[PDB]
Amino acid sequence: ALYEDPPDHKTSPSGKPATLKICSWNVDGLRAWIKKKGLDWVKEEAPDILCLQETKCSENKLPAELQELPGLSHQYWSAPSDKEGYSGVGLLSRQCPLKVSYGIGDEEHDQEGRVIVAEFDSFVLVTAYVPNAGRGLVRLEYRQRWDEAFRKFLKGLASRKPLVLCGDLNVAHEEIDLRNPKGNKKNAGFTPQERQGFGELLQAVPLADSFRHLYPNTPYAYTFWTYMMNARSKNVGWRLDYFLLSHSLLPALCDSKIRSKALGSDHCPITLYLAL
DNA sequence: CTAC
DNA sequence: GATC
DNA sequence: GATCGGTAG
Ligand SMILES: [Mn+2]
Repeated sequence: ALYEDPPDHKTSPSGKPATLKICSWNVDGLRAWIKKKGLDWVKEEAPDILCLQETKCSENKLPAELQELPGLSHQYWSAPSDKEGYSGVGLLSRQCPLKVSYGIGDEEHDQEGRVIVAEFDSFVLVTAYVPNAGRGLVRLEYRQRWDEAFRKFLKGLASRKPLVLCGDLNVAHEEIDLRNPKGNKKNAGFTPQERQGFGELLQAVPLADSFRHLYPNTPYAYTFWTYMMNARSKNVGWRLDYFLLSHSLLPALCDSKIRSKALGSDHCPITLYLAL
């Protein structure tokens, strides 16, 4: 009895039906993901907005099937300035966004196509793919420089309008957010410095982890599973994909979902419901 | 190979 | 990174 | 931890 995602709750705390649906998903290779029929699932889940991480489509050529999407006509991308088939994000929307900007306004963090900010009417949606510290924590010191700058950026956005941050935030916040908590203290993605940075972002903006708010004690819930050692089969995974919301968006919160059965990548999709 |  |  | 160990560009 490890983990099975509860039925979608399509109503806010006050009783109103969810008016918006945002789906985020790290695909570990866009093309490879489509080949694995990743669209068939998205077209099925038919989100109002689609956010993707690790697109790795730095050939200026995005798949054809993408233009064969009526519900996500308005599409925005952001790839690295100098790195082939690496990182890369994307944001597809049903309705048209008031304004869409890239990066975090910091020249040393805007070089790897990791951030896409989409400003709407009632809020601002930021999808992101956080810089991984790597093996042997080679880039740990840099990640720390990223985190601060990042939360500082978002704090200035929320100050003006409600924020919804979705995406691979690359970090299991508290122990309940991964299988082996004790066996990874020193592994990339669960360092004290990273964990602390996540707590920072949350209390500074401020923001609220959607799922960990609705499901306070639910364990064994994850969004990542290494392809090695058949990890997904044993549910030996991490929860690195979040939907952080401004506090004022909490009464608008209908449900935060984990699409565990959905295939096509080492990560699974997460979906949010908002009654706006 | 490399970063994941 | 999960294992032993 | 010493080892063994999946990946899309
Ligand atoms: Mn990945």
